[PDB]
This record gives sequence, C-alpha cells and structure tokens, in this order.
Amino acid sequence: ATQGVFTLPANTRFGVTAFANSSGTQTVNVLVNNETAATFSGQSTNNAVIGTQVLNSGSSGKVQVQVSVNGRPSDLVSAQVILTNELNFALVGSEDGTDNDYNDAVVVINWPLG
Amino acid sequence: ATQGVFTLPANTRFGVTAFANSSGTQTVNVLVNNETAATFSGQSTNNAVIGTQVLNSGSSGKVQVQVSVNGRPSDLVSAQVILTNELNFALVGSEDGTDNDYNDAVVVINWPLG
Amino acid sequence: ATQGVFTLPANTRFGVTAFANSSGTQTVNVLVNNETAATFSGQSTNNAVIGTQVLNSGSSGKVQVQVSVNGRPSDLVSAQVILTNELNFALVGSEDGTDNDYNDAVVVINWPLG
Amino acid sequence: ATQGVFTLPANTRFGVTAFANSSGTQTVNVLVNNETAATFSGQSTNNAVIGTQVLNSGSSGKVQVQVSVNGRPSDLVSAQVILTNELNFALVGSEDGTDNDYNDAVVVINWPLG
Ligand SMILES: [C]OC(=O)C1=N[N]N([C]2O[C]([C][O])[C](O[C]3O[C]([C])[C]([O])[C]([O])[C]3[O])[C]([O])[C]2[N]C([C])=O)=[C]1
Ligand SMILES: [C]OC(=O)C1=N[N]N([C]2O[C]([C][O])[C](O[C]3O[C]([C])[C]([O])[C]([O])[C]3[O])[C]([O])[C]2[N]C([C])=O)=[C]1
Ligand SMILES: [C]OC(=O)C1=N[N]N([C]2O[C]([C][O])[C](O[C]3O[C]([C])[C]([O])[C]([O])[C]3[O])[C]([O])[C]2[N]C([C])=O)=[C]1
Ligand SMILES: C[C@@H]1O[C@@H](O)[C@@H](O)[C@H](O)[C@@H]1O
Ligand SMILES: [Ca+2]
Ligand SMILES: [Ca+2]
Ligand SMILES: [Ca+2]
Ligand SMILES: [Ca+2]
Ligand SMILES: [Ca+2]
Ligand SMILES: [Ca+2]
Ligand SMILES: [Ca+2]
Ligand SMILES: [Ca+2]
Repeated sequence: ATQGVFTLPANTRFGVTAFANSSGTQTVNVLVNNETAATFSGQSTNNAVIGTQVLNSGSSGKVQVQVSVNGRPSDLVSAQVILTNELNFALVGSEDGTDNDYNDAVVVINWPLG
Repeated sequence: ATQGVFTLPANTRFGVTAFANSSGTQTVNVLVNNETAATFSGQSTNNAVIGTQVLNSGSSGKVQVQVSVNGRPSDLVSAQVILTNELNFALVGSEDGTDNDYNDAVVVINWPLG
Repeated sequence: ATQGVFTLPANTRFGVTAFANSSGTQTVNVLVNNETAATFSGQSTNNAVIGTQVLNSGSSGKVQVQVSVNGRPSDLVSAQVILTNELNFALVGSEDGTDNDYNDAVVVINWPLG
Repeated sequence: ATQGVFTLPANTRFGVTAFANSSGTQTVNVLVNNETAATFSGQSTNNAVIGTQVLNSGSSGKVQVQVSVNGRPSDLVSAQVILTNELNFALVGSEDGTDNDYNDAVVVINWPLG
C-alpha cells in the first residue's frame, strides 16, 4: 500500500520534523500538492533533528513524505493518529538498508498549530 | 485514565522532542524511573522545538511526561503506536487552557535509535 | 480530556462493534449528532461480541460512544488511527472498576464500509 | 515493510475479529507461532463480522494475519496502538482489487481479555 501520504484539512499550517538514525545521509522531501515544499538532509546515528519547518497544506491538503539515501528511495511505513478528536500526528518511518529498524529517517507531522 | 506514562524496553535509548503552541511558556519534564531526566521550557505559537534529547530508559523502562505552565499542570492525552512491529512512537498532547486544541505542548518519544 | 467522541466525514456509513470483558453487564450507547442511534447490552469475561451495527454519521459527522455498568458511567480511553490514508478506526476502551484493564467494554468503529 | 505480524505478550489470550466489505469472498487466516490457529470467511459489503475467536498467543507471542480472495493474497496494511499504557489493538486492513479502500477484510486483534 502507499505510505507517507496524508490528507490534511485544506489551507492548514502543520509542523514537519525529521530525525536521522543511520550511517547514511538522509534526504527527506516534503511535497504539498505534488510539488516539493521543503527538503531536509543530514546524517546521525543519534536521532539528531535534521530539519524542522512549518508549512501550509494548501488547497488540496495533500502532503507526502519521501526519503532517499545513497541515491535510492527508502521503504516507508506510516500512519495517522488523532488524540481527543483534536490533535493529529502523521508519522513516517523509513528503511535504507537490511536491518529493518525503520528509523533511518523518522518524520513527524503535527497539526493544528498555534 | 492515566496519560503520559509509557513502559519502554529496559536500558534502551530513546528520543524525546517537545513542541510549543500557546501564548503561555511551556515547561516539559521527562521523568525516567520517577526522576527528572530532561527539562525543556519555552514559548511559541508556531511549533518551535523547545527541546530534543536522547535518554536511556534505564532498569525500569518507566518514562513519564509532565507539562506545566508556571507551575500549573496541563491536562494530558497520550497513546503509543507501533509500525511494522518494530518502530515505536509514544505521543503526548497537553492543554493549558479552555480551547481544547491539546497542542499547547506536544511531546513525541521515539525508539529504537541508531 | 474528553474521550469517545469522533468526527467522521459527513453522511458516511460506519460499523460499530462492542466486546465485553467484565463480570458487570455493559451498556454501550452510540450517539450520532447527539442523539442515540444504537444501544448494545451484554455480559462476558471472554470478549464476546455484545452488539454490531451499521450507522450513518449524518450531516454533522459527530459520533460519541458512552459506556455504563448498572448506570454508573465507565471511564473511557480512545483514539483514532488511519492506515494508508484510507482506512479509519475509532477505538474505545472503558473501565468499570479498579483494576484499570480498560477492556470492560471495548468498542471498535470502522469506516469506510462497502 | 512486513505487515500483519505482531508480537503479543507471551501465553496470553487475545480476541481476533474479522469484518468483510467487498463483493469478493474473503478468507482470513490467523497464524500463532507460524501455524494456522483460526480461519474465517464470508462475503459482505456491509461490514459483516465473518468471524470472532479467542486464541492464546503461545510461548513466542507471534501472531500473523493473512487475507486472500479466491486464492490470491490481498495487500495488507497494519499497525498496533496502545491506550493508557495497557489496552492494545493490532489492526489490519486489506485490499483485494484496485479501489484502495483497504477495507475488504478488516481484522482487529485486542488484548488483554477478561
Ligand atoms: C490575566 O491573565 C492572563 O495572562 C491570561 N488571561 N487569559 N489567558 C489566556 O490563557 C489561555 C490559556 O493558556 C491562552 O491560550 C493558549 O494560547 C493560545 C494562543 C492558544 O494556543 C491556546 O490553545 C492556548 O491554550 C490565551 O492565549 C490567553 N489569552 C490571553 C489574552 O493572554 C491568559
Ligand atoms: C455487591 O457488589 C458487587 O456486585 C461487586 N463488588 N465488587 N465487584 C467487583 O466489581 C469489579 C468492577 O466491576 C469487577 O471487575 C470487573 O470484572 C472482572 C472480572 C474484571 O474483568 C475487571 O476488569 C472488571 O473491572 C469484579 O469482578 C467484581 N468482583 C466480584 C467478586 O463480583 C462487584
Ligand atoms: C468478471 O470478472 C469479475 O469477477 C470481476 N470484475 N471486476 N470485479 C471487480 O473486482 C473488484 C476487486 O475485487 C471488486 O471490488 C471489491 O468489491 C467492491 C464491492 C468494493 O468493496 C471494493 O473495495 C472491493 O475491492 C468489484 O466489486 C468487482 N466489480 C464487479 C462489477 O464485479 C470482479
Ligand atoms: C548504523 C546503521 O546504518 C544503516 O545501515 C541503517 O540502515 C541501520 O539501521 C543502522 O542505523
Ligand atoms: Ca535501517
Ligand atoms: Ca537505523
Ligand atoms: Ca490550548
Ligand atoms: Ca494551542
Ligand atoms: Ca476493569
Ligand atoms: Ca476487564
Ligand atoms: Ca477494495
Ligand atoms: Ca471494499
């Protein structure tokens, strides 16, 4: 199944934050309406924050996370969770190798803000 | 029900990251085995990362998040989600007022690392 | 924090199914737009299905689950989880006593149907 | 990533319940420690509860859900969510065709029981 794709409420600000846990340099692209809206990159084996930004979901609300390492897309896993019918998390893990820890880039999207 | 309390695997590193979305200064305390192990404070209405840290869950695995604004405890919500039977997120929202957006401090705990 | 309240897309059919795990008889009420739409009753300590039904979320999309045991409101826990940006679960547990297993009535709402 | 595989508490009873939403007849197989422990089947476009059973997770706790329609494996999506650090849901969706509603067989595993 498709992973890393989320429909947010239209025209809504959201946070996006990426963490790295791998030998390899992670590039995380955040798409809004099928165009790149932000790109983060970095390398850490200690969960460093490699980027964080506030974006608008735009007219369609379609947000997609893609991760590439060493020139190839990582395999993604994702889900959305909503707490007390108010607080939204869109969560992404990714695997760049063979160990299947799925933490090589971890991406957290949260909304609403403010 | 109790919120903001999670049992992690023992002696395991985890990440903890706090975001703020309120006019009030947030104080986030992260307790491991009932003792404060990290503290973050700050004011943002735009999802600032008021702190991120790597901690060790220690012998007990017990991790608790508390949030307050100038000493008044915020009301918490929380849950844990596991992706592909491997990747863990422990999620906390908090409310410091009456609007019930539950984003006033947001805390994400993730493991494994590395 | 309020629990057991979910906003569904408007005018959408959804399933609601309840299970019991308690010596007490569980009564589960399901409200749509603040009006009772289904009621299930039963007793089991073996996870029996005490009711299942299909409802429509109507113009507001507001769905609420309440649980009581001999008229005493149970404390609730809840969350919503969306897989592949398509499949929705609204999940409720409830506690009628002191052991805090929160399984005394378990309610699963799922959509879309069909 | 692998989907539909969950590590449960060892030696512990859990509920497993399947719902159908497709023109195709669903077959759901539940494996405990790699051996078939339950099979459910039916055909509904209105969320029929085609099976529900209590199983024991056995010595290893490994539980796997597979879904097929007329002998062809469906694509699976899954996650586990934990409420108040104790109430667990392992969730599976599946797709037998091209519309990507992932509801064609829906499986919910819940524990603890009793
Ligand atoms: C006098 O005293 C004081 O200072 C005050 N008053 N009122 N207030 C309020 O509070 C609240 C709670 O905290 C707040 O809210 C917050 O923030 C906002 C922005 C949002 O975010 C929400 O959500 C939160 O909760 C408000 O703001 C305030 N107001 C004013 C006017 O300040 C305080
Ligand atoms: C006379 O009075 C009466 O009835 C009583 N007492 N006590 N009790 C109790 O309660 C409780 C609460 O509800 C119960 O718990 C329940 O169930 C069980 C089995 C389990 O499940 C739990 O979790 C729940 O919560 C109990 O059982 C009882 N006990 C007796 C002996 O009965 C009542
Ligand atoms: C002749 O051939 C046959 O058999 C067929 N064709 N087409 N089909 C289709 O398929 C599909 C897949 O499976 C189906 O889908 C299902 O169901 C529906 C109702 C819904 O639920 C969905 O989601 C699912 O997936 C369809 O139905 C069909 N169509 C017709 C018309 O049949 C088969
Ligand atoms: C240090 C290692 O780097 C890459 O091989 C990752 O895929 C592994 O998960 C691990 O983080
Ligand atoms: Ca890896
Ligand atoms: Ca890694
Ligand atoms: Ca607030
Ligand atoms: Ca706020
Ligand atoms: Ca109980
Ligand atoms: Ca019980
Ligand atoms: Ca389908
Ligand atoms: Ca279907």
